[PDB]
This record gives sequence, structure tokens and C-alpha cells, in this order.
Amino acid sequence: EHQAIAKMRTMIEGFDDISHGGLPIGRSTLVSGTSGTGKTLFSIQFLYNGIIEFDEPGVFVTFEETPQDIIKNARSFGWDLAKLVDEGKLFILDASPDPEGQEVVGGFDLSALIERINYAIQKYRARRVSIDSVTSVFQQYDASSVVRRELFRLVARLKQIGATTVMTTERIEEYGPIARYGVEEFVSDNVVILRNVLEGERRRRTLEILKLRGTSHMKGEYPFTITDHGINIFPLGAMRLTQRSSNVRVSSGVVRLDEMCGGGFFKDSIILATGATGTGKTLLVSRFVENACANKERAILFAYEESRAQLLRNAYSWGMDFEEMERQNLLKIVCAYPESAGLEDHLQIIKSEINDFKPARIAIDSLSALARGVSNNAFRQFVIGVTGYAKQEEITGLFTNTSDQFMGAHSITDSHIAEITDTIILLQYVEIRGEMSRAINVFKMRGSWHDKAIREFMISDKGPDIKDSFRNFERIISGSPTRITVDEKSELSRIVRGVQEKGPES
Amino acid sequence: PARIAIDSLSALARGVSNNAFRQFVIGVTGYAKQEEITGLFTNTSDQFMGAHSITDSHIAEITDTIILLQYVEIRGEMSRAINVFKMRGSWHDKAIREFMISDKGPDIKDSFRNFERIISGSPTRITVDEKSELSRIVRGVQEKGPES
Amino acid sequence: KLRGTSHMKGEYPFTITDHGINIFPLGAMRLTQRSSNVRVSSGVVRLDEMCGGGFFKDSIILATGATGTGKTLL
Amino acid sequence: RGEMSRAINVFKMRGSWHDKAIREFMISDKGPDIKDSFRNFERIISGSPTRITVDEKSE
Ligand SMILES: Nc1ncnc2c1ncn2[C@@H]1O[C@H](COP(=O)(O)OP(=O)(O)OP(=O)(O)O)[C@@H](O)[C@H]1O
Ligand SMILES: Nc1ncnc2c1ncn2[C@@H]1O[C@H](COP(=O)(O)OP(=O)(O)OP(=O)(O)O)[C@@H](O)[C@H]1O
Ligand SMILES: Nc1ncnc2c1ncn2[C@@H]1O[C@H](COP(=O)(O)OP(=O)(O)OP(=O)(O)O)[C@@H](O)[C@H]1O
Ligand SMILES: [Mg+2]
Ligand SMILES: [Mg+2]
Ligand SMILES: [Mg+2]
Ligand SMILES: [Mg+2]
Ligand SMILES: [Mg+2]
Ligand SMILES: [Mg+2]
Repeated sequence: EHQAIAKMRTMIEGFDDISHGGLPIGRSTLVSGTSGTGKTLFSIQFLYNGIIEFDEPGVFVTFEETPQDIIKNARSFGWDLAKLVDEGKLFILDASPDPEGQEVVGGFDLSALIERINYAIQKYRARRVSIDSVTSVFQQYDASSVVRRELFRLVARLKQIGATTVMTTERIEEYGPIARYGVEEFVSDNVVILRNVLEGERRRRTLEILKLRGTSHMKGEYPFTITDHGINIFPLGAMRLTQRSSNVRVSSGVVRLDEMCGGGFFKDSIILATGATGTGKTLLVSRFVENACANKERAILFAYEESRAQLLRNAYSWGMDFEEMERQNLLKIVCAYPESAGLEDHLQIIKSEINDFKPARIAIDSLSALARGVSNNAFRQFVIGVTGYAKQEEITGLFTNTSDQFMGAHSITDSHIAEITDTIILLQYVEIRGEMSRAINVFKMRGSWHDKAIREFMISDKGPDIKDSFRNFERIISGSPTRITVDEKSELSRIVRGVQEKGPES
Repeated sequence: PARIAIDSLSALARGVSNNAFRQFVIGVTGYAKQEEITGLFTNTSDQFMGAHSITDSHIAEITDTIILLQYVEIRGEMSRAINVFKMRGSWHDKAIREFMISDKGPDIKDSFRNFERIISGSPTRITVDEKSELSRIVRGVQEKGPES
Repeated sequence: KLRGTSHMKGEYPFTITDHGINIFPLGAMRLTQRSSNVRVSSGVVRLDEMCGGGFFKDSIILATGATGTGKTLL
Repeated sequence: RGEMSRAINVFKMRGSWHDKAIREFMISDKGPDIKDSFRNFERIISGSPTRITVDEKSE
């Protein structure tokens, strides 16, 4: 690896990518952020992993939290630190103040702490260190001048010592000054900023690497989530464009359609269903999950519009028994509101559900549902998200988008995703003689030939019936077409008088 | 209640942010869907005739079935029209029916079948020789049959 | 923050009434809405015919239209 | 016909029945004088009408 600084892996989902390999050995990273941002966890996880994966003991210096609690809380993610503190793989160093204390102690004890830590490290043979909340210490009676010289001592000696330290820091505003005394930012080799931006009452946490003296790293903010497994990051930009492509084809669940698509959809591909409300996207999706089951392959449906109940109701009335799909262990419906958490979260649930079920097909009914409230950029970023996972995992995907203006919409995107999509499916209304008929259309397929016809279609208990095209109509797309006839009566089956039978006999 | 109705959620959307509104909706929608309550909602499209969208803030999505009304300017007159736009679990009529309004209520008559561009409020009457083709004078190929 | 555990993240609108603080986790509520093929009239016969028998009971029907077309009526 | 003529219409009344046609009308020193609807025109609403001049049923 071409970098000039030897880094050490945190084993934290996404960090070592963002930090181009992890924290530089022998230096110190200032991970700081507001309140409830992830700070201590990040440090805890940092020590942990170095212990559960490299057998590198580590010293943890707590300043405000109690040595008991640090163990109490760590269990939340399933970590028995007590067991590690026991096996001497993790020494916790308690420097918390006292409930019956005096007043005055943050300088010579700083000369003492260095010596203290030097003992732990020397005794436990530690290779990693985490000082949590240094801030609280100066928080006795100090200003920027005593902070730059005092930290520095620590860091520096720690560096000589040869320990790869991590320091936490608090900071009032989310975007203003990195740290409190606005000084910790320059004494450190590396600075990591955790944020919990508000915006629209929801909450988006992000992690960012302002600086790594000596190497390069991923720039700007990257969204991470805190699960029962700790921090988890999405380098939604370190997502290289190197997924596999196969001319393989699969069923849509509608046979006349498969024709319209040069012989069925492509396996490695992104399918986009767009149409005004009530046209039938939802449907095509169903017949898509269904068929993936009628072929003994797994697939998941993530509904953000209708319930797991109602999704089954309309599915049966359309034929296809979803009840069984569930039992046969072939189809799984997720179902959830977009307002039940910001994108970063959703994007993960979806991934989650794709690793615990390994589907070979996946449907997301109404991406434009998730676009509720969210700023395009944030949506477009999430769209590249899902899309990007399903593309490097041989997991055909059918996204549904509902257009905000029926009849007369000049773009089947509204959010402008029509470039991420490999193949688009188009549904829309057609006012034909006072009636609201639907018609489908295959707008684009990257590798196939597909049918250029705008065939009309009708729905029955049976499904999407693909009929013929309005050859005798101008201004189709317009919603309310114009009738111009050169024929119509032309053959096809002229012969007048008695042509039919009735129900008795034929 | 066994049924619930809110006249003009568009009456609430006054002032308030879109997001708040959209949220409010889920806020009354889901509570109705779980509580076994059949609910009907009222929305006033800001522009009469031409309306390329049926709601405003884009609520349609959190809806099972749509019943819409839209004036149709016919022969110098402002008349009504209703149409079940979409129904998720049912069949429902595709045709756009006109309707009167008197002392007994609504009488959904026929759809303007001899018209074009109805969704636009101002249609294009197009009878000019109805479906009987230019063969209304049956050519005269029918001058063989009657003799003496 | 609730060190040690999880929790719902974001703001939630609560109302201080005559029954103390009331919060509405508008996101919490799940998408597990029971359903049935049960239909119900509207008050307009023909209308029910255009729907397919009537609006289902467990449903959300939206009556949209310009001002004056008769949503109130319906 | 190249002229800016008027029109009046009771768009909606909540109790009554009110007239459904768009009646033209002119202004004189005697005040408004409502007239007859443009029965034979199209796109009245838009403002820029279009006469149908439908050739009857063409006999
Ligand atoms: N299992 C878990 N699943 C989801 N979230 C969790 C879990 N455990 C803890 N959290 C969340 O992690 C956060 C805890 O933050 P942490 O104690 O690690 O340090 P901090 O917020 O950076 O600093 P401070 O000591 O000032 O709180 C809380 O906001 C909490 O909601
Ligand atoms: N049993 C049925 N028989 C005949 N037509 C049906 C039946 N169920 C639904 N339909 C038709 O299909 C439409 C329902 O649309 P669908 O459920 O496929 O999803 P959508 O239009 O993509 O999205 P959304 O319904 O959320 O707006 C109705 O508008 C209706 O015309
Ligand atoms: N007794 C009646 N006879 C004939 N027409 C009536 C009668 N009452 C009301 N109307 C008509 O019905 C319409 C009244 O609208 P309605 O009360 O149904 O509510 P809306 O159209 O949904 O909303 P809004 O009243 O604010 O426009 C009027 O436009 C009018 O033409
Ligand atoms: Mg905090
Ligand atoms: Mg902490
Ligand atoms: Mg749907
Ligand atoms: Mg919808
Ligand atoms: Mg009104
Ligand atoms: Mg009203």
C-alpha cells in the first residue's frame, strides 16, 4: 500500500475505508462531536476490536463515566468487557473526580496521569489507548492557553511511549468550532468529527475525517448508524463502479411483457416502474416477487405505502397467494413508513434484510415514497445507495416511482433518477372516449431490444392484460389523445352479419 | 365511530409546512386504518379545470381509493363530472361520468363519449359524422334486392 | 442520549392537555393495518357500482375536486 | 370576433341552484345587462373561444 504512514485497523464497519486503512500507529486521533454523537462508543469499539481481533491489550482512561458503567453499557452491543478486564486484555483507568471532592487538580495530576498511563501500558503491554472526555478536566477553571500546552504534553509523551491513542472531545455547536477551546484541533495528528445534524425534526449522524496528517483519506461527511452491533458507516462514495454484468434474463411475472423486453428482464439490472397514481406499478411489483417465488428463489418486498395485510389482500384478488409465499420461505415482505426514521437508517434496514435473507430479487415499492420531505441530494444519495448494493450482488431490483402529476407529466423521474436506472417501465392514463384506460410502455433497456409499442393494458382478477397499441391516435402521451383515422375498419376480421355465438353453443 | 370524515384537509394545509401536513395525514390516516374506521377525506384542488394533479402536497399515495370531481365546460355551461380514479382492491368504473345536483342529491348520468380532452375542463365536441362512417348513404351497392 | 441503550431519535410532537403530557410517536406506529374484503355503501348507489360494490371498510377514500364540484355533498 | 366582450357566472352557491351557463353581458349607463350564453362556442373559460360552426349533421 502506497501511503507513507503505517495505519492500524479499527475493524469498524466503514472507518478503515474512509480513513484509507485506519488510525496511524504511534499517533493520536481527536474524535470529537456534540452530545450523544457516538464518541465513547467509537473509542470503546476501538479498544475492543484491537482486543478481539489482534490480541492487542489496551488502556481505557475514563474521566466522567464510572469504570463500572463503561462495562455496564458496553453490554448493550454484546461486549463482556468485564471478561476482558479480567483476562487482563483491557485495563480501565479511573480518573473520574469524586462525589466528595475538594477543588484544584488538573496540572500536576496531568504530570501524574502520564506516569499513571505509562504504568498501565507498560504493565498490560498495551498498543491502543482511549482517553475519554479530556475536556471535563480543563472544565475546572482553564482557558485556551493552558489547554494547548497541557494536552500537548499528554499526546507527545503518549507518542514517545508509542501508543496509538484516541481522544474524545465535546463541542456545543454541530457545524461551528471542532472542539470547545478550539485548540485540540491543531495539537492532534488526526481529527475525526461526529455530528448529529437535525433537519426536519429527524436526526442524521455522520462521521468525517477533517485531517490525517501524512496520508490521504475520504473527504467530507459520511452517514453512520449505531446498532446493536456498534457504529456502522456507509462510504457511499467509496462504492466503486465495478459490479458484474450478465446477459442472463429473468421473468417479470407477465409474459407478454417479457416479450416487450427482448426476452425477459436482465438479472444484473435496475428496473424502474413509473406512472401516475393508480396505474398499477404496485401490481407489476407483486407479479415480480411472485414469479421469483414460483421459480424457487428468494426475494424481499419493502413496502412504504401499504400494509403487510392489505398488500396480501390486493395480491390475492390479483391471484397470486402471498400467504403461501411467506410460509414456503421464498418471499418476505418488510413494510414500513418512511417517516419512521431518516434515510441513513432505512438504507441499512434494507441491507440488513438482504443479508439475513440473501434474496436473488428485491422490490422497493415507491422510492418516490422515501423522497417525502427529504432534499433531492439526500434522496439521490440514498437511491444510489440501495441501487448500488443490489448492483454488485447479482440482485435484480424493481423500484417503483409514482409521478406527482397524472396525464401531462413531462418527466418520469421527478427526482431525476432516470440515469441510475438500467431499464424503465412506463404506466400511464389515456382518456379514451370519456374513459380512463391505462397503457404500458418499455421506454428503455440498456442491453436489450424491447418493444417500442405503447400497448394499452387492462386489469382483472387475473392480472395485467397486455392488449394492442393506439396506432390510430396522435398526442398519446398527452393524456387525452386525438382521433385521426386512415382506417380502423381495415380487415383484421371484417365479415359482417352474424359473427358471434353467445353462451349457449359455438 | 364506524366511519369518519374530514372536510378539507386542504383546509388544514393552510399556512402550515408541507412536511407537517404530510405528517398530520399519516397522523390521521394510520389511526383510521388500524381502528377499523372507514374514512373519507376532502381536498379542494387549488385550480378549477386543468388541474394536473389531484391533491396538492401529494397525499394521493397514502390513499386506497380516489373519487374525483371536475367541471366540464359544455355548450357555454359549467357542469360537473365524477370518476373513480383508482381503487386498490376493487374493480371500479373506468368511465368519466357527468352528474346533476338538485334536491335529491347526485345523479351520475353518462360519460361524454362523443368528446375529446375532457380531463382539461374544456373539451372538443367531436360528433361530425358519428360511428356510422361515410356510409350513411350506404353507397348504393344496395340497389340489388327489390325487383318487380 | 440514553447511554447504554437505544431509543427513538428525533423530535416528537406532544400535547399538554387535561390528562398530562401526551406524545405521538408518529414514526413508531407500525404498518400492520389489518384488512378485509368487506365493503360499505357511500350514500350514492350508482357510485357504489362504479367502485365495484362499495368502498372497503378498512380503507382511505379521497374525494378531490375543484372548488364547488361537490366534495362536501359527497 | 376581435373584441373584448364580458361574461358573468355564478361559479358556486352552497344552498341554492344557481345558473350553470356562462352568460355574456355588457355595461351601459343603465348598469349591467346580462345576455345569452355562447352556446355555440368552445374553450370559453380559457377566454379565447373557438366557434364550432358544426356543419349540422351534414344533412
Ligand atoms: N444498542 C444500541 N443501539 C442503538 N443505539 C445505541 C445503542 N447503545 C447506545 N446507543 C446510542 O449511543 C449513544 C451513546 O453515546 P456515547 O455514550 O457512546 O458517547 P457520546 O454521546 O459520544 O458522549 P457523552 O459521554 O457526552 O454522552 C446514545 O445516543 C444512544 O442512543
Ligand atoms: N381486482 C381488481 N380487478 C380489476 N382491477 C383492479 C383490481 N385491483 C386493482 N385494480 C386496478 O389497479 C389499480 C391499482 O393500482 P396498483 O395497486 O397496481 O398500484 P399503483 O397504481 O402503482 O400505485 P397506488 O395504487 O399506490 O397508487 C386500480 O386503480 C384499478 O383500476
Ligand atoms: N339545492 C341545491 N340544488 C342544486 N345545486 C346545489 C344545491 N346545493 C348545492 N348545490 C351545488 O353544489 C355545490 C356546493 O358544493 P359542496 O357544498 O358540495 O362542497 P364542495 O364543492 O366540496 O366545496 P365548496 O362548497 O367549498 O366549494 C355548489 O357549487 C352548487 O352548484
Ligand atoms: Mg454526549
Ligand atoms: Mg461518551
Ligand atoms: Mg402502491
Ligand atoms: Mg398510490
Ligand atoms: Mg370548496
Ligand atoms: Mg366545502
